[PDB]
Amino acid sequence: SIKIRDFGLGSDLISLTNKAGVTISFTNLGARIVDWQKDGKHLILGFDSAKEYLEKDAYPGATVGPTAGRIKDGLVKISGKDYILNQNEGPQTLHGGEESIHTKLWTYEVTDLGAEVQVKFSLVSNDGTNGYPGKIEMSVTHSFDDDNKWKIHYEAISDKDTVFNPTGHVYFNLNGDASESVENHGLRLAASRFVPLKDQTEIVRGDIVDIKNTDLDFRQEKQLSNAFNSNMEQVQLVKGIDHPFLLDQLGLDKEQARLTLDDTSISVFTDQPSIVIFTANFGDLGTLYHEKKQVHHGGITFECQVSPGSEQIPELGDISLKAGEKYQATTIYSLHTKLEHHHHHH
Amino acid sequence: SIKIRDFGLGSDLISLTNKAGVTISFTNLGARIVDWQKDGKHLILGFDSAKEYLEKDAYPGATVGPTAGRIKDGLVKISGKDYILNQNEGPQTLHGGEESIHTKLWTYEVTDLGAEVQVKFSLVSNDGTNGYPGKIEMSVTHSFDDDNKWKIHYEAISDKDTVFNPTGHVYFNLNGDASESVENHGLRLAASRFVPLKDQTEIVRGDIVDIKNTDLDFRQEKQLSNAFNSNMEQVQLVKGIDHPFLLDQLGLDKEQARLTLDDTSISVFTDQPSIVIFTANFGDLGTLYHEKKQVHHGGITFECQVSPGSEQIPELGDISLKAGEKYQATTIYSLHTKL
Ligand SMILES: C[C@H]1O[C@H](O)[C@H](O)[C@@H](O)[C@H]1O
Ligand SMILES: C[C@H]1O[C@H](O)[C@H](O)[C@@H](O)[C@H]1O
Ligand code: NA
Repeated sequence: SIKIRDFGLGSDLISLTNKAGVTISFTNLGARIVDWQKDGKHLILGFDSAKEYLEKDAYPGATVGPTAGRIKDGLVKISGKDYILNQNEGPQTLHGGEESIHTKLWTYEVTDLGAEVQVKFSLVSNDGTNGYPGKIEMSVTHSFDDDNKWKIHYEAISDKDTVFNPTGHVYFNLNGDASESVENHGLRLAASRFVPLKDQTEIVRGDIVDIKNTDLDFRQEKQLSNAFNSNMEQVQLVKGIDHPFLLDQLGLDKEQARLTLDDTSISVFTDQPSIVIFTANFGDLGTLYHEKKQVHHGGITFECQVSPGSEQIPELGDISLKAGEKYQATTIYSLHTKLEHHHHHH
Repeated sequence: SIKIRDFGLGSDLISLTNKAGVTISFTNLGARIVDWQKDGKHLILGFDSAKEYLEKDAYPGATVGPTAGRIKDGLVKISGKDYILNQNEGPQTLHGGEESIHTKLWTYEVTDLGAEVQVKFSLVSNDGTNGYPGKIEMSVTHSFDDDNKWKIHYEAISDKDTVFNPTGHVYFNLNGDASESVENHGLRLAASRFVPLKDQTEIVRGDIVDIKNTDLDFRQEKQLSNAFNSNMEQVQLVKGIDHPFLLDQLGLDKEQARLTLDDTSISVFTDQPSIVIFTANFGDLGTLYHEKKQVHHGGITFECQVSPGSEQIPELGDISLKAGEKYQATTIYSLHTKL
């Protein structure tokens, strides 16, 4: 079943329920996921109206770009030319600049396929918007099926050589309450290396470090508290995790990550090379989610994309997009029950 | 009463009916007027869904900008510096460039004041969008009241010196049917001069011309067919009217123009210095409105703004917007029915 209603300020809320009774909902403001529930419990963080996003925090669950992450000094090199993008975090360009795509109302069309329902959102980034050559015709399709898979498919074409590396910014919290830390969740992540940050500004340090056998090694499932309690420099720097992890094996076919709490697991699949994980290191900010004050570590993202810092570490990849060339990315979050035995106490 | 409904592609249709039973409707797609009707008759041109505007013609009823009109070679000088804007009509920048603000979904808020209802649309034009310095935070408030007055109030603030001169692009047709020419309407217009066009590219010619006592003099009510059957080179050039008229007296209290058909009249009020009038000179294009094929001259606009061409004829005015300055503009369309 598909239901639509106004969500505030002119945005709409699109709610889908699959054959299993799982419901998930999106909004065209930022081509964003708003909620995902199983048996009455929220699996992610979200607000109850469009205004909350604009007033409290506009990133949760949004589509961010054109480039996700921080670009040191807003500087990119496109076809031998240097371009300076909007700088909204000190001299850095963070998540595409100020008032980026996550803040716009995208147009959308819903396609009902029976076992799968697709919500395709569209937006055009005009040439020069925030410094980015364009125009860029973008589209994000969010779909949910009877197998409990929520898939995100990105597509884009530019009139000019530009850069493109968007991501989905959902925050999960299997406690179903923002005021509860995700330290009690188990995390499995197929990555042997990470990208350290230079300092508090969060630009990349310049090197790639192996994390096997450290507190950031999650190849084998472990509680998130292990990282949070860590005194490793990088953890202390950000007060949790806020880094890109380099996937060891690429391919949409492999389970790159798995987040579990009791009988519920979320599996992550993607065709991208890294996953930036940020664990809501907000301290005492206490943003209210459904009237609950969010706690430090009250959520975790899995931003699949090309790792930020490629400007400094070419080995990370190349996010350039040639004129006329079609960009595509696919990321999938799948819900499972009793995938494994996870019985712990904090 | 207020009624909000889905208009397609995620856009909304907001309809307002006043004490008089008159209905006016808008959509957030392009902060635009979609319909305006009395006793079941359409007063303006409009489509039935968002899709139509995108596939047929995105201008009707829209808020166009940041700069309305044509800019020669897409070139503007800002703080002594040359800036090239998006060129979407040959080398000109027309109505702000491609995929401009008329094609975007604006956010909005409705405010019910009882005798008056306001719909405030907002949008941010990022710095650099289509070549324009910014960011520009814009708001367009469309309001309707029990006196049958449809008002448009614009406001904007820019982070950087830029240019700004938007307009409302509603097309009127008192016939209530696009397949019928507006040649039968009578027009009055308080303007003694106009801005001639250079040629078919529609860029300005360079001069300002007195129209007193010509086929374009409407200081005294006259029927459109007059102008339409004129042999004035400028009329022949565009096959109708597609020109900026300079208002003789500025100020919002003065009725600047009046469009009449029988018992029904539309008065125009504005704080802008000029009115661009375009008589839907589409030839055989035949765009479909409500299933009716549009005819050449099947509509007329009253685009109030600073006249286009100021880049070549400074006397016309200056559309610059300095950083931090608040831009404001107001245009009113008032409906009257003779009893
Ligand atoms: C909003 C968040 O988005 C990402 O996860 C960044 O890496 C974090 O530092 C923060 O900017
Ligand atoms: C869409 C129309 O908008 C204005 O009225 C212009 O002057 C006309 O030439 C046409 O471009
Ligand atoms: Na809606």
